[PDB]
Amino acid sequence: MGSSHHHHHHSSGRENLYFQGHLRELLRTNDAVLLSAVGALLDGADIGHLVLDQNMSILEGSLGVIPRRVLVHEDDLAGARRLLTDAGLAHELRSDD
Repeated sequence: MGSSHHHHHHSSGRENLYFQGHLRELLRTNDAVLLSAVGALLDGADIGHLVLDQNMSILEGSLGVIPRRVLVHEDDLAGARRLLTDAGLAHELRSDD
C-alpha cells in the first residue's frame, strides 16, 4: 500500500530580497458581472487572487447586502494590477491606504 512517488524539480532562484507581507487589496464591488470579469482576468493569467470576502448563497442573491473585495498575492501584486489596468478596465482600483 503506497507506490513509490518519487519526483524531482530543481529550481533555486530566490532573488526576491524584499516584500515583507503577503496580500494587498486591489478593488471592491458587489456587481456579479464585474466580479466575473476581474475573476476571469486573474484566473486566466494564473494570478493568485482572493475575491472571497463573503459569499451569499446562490439562492437568489441580494441587491447589495454582500459586497466582495479583490486582493492578490504580493508575488504578483504589481502584475495583477498591471493586467487589470493595461488589459482589463482600470476603474475601481484602490491602494493600500
